[PDB]
Amino acid sequence: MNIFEMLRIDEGLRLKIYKDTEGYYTIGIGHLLTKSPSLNAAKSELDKAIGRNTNGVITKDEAEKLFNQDVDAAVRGILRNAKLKPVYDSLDAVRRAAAINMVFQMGETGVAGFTNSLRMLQQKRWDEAAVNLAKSRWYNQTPNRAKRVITTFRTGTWDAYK
Ligand SMILES: CCOc1ccccc1O
Ligand SMILES: CCOc1ccccc1O
Repeated sequence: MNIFEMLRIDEGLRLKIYKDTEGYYTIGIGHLLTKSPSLNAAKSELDKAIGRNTNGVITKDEAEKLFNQDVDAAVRGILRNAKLKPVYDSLDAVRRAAAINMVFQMGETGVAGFTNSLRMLQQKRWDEAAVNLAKSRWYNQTPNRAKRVITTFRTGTWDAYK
């Protein structure tokens, strides 16, 4: 298991435009196109991302290319964030993957709400962190995914991903 396999499980793979759990146009492996309710606006973003007129469909290779970019961007974003970087650097590699997963799903804006969890994670108070993480809109709206990510933070193992 690694961050690519983990996110592939959590995000799935779809080669045509679809709406994610929040109702936003998405393609591939969790590649958010736009929060606009306009399908045309999403098709434009897709074409811009792929570099051709796609008509709302992409190949597996293209999906994977966007995915690699998205993962890279998530990590690079963490490292450029003065609040996230020190916590990220304090973690082992397994727990780092849990961190990347969260940023991938909700963005740096989304994880901004997690100040108290971040502190407990930097303190390595894993069970406390786990309890605090579940007290969230995130957990309530995507409980099964959140439980997997939380177990990963709690244990520093890949047990939740078999
Ligand atoms: C991972 C998303 O997969 C789908 C979404 C909407 C319709 C069919 C899908 O397989
Ligand atoms: C609760 C979110 O956890 C993290 C996110 C980004 C970097 C390090 C983290 O512990």
